[PDB]
Amino acid sequence: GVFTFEDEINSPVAPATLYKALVTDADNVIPKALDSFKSVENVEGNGGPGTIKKITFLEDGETKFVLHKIESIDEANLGYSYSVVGGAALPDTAEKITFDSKLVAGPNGGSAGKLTVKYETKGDAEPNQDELKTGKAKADALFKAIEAYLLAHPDYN
Repeated sequence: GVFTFEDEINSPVAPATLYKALVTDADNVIPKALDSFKSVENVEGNGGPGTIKKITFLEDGETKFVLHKIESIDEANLGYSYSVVGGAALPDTAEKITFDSKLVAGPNGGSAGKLTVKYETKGDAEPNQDELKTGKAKADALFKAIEAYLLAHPDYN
């Protein structure tokens, strides 16, 4: 029915700069991180907590889009909550996926925080452990894109 996985996050980029560019520059990073960024628009919400944003990207010459929702923003603790409700990032065997990532300064000299992935299933149907791994690899694919941008663009604060 519902599965919850916890993962760790590590990045050589400052946690305060990555968090701001992650939620604050999220709409600005998505287009810069996605070389083929087509366009982005908000279907509902003004960008605050619970807002719904729609992003469009070009893949395999096919126009695709993704929908993301926010449950709450916590800049003070550098942490926020978001989940996908539409787009190719929405599996049919899973009702919806929630993502809870936090950001805290660490002694490593970079950014650190805990990541929590929530996988919901229609009901009896449930993805095997391997299938769940591919689901997480999809999200990590986006983080690396944003993280690679910060490392490739040191002028970004």
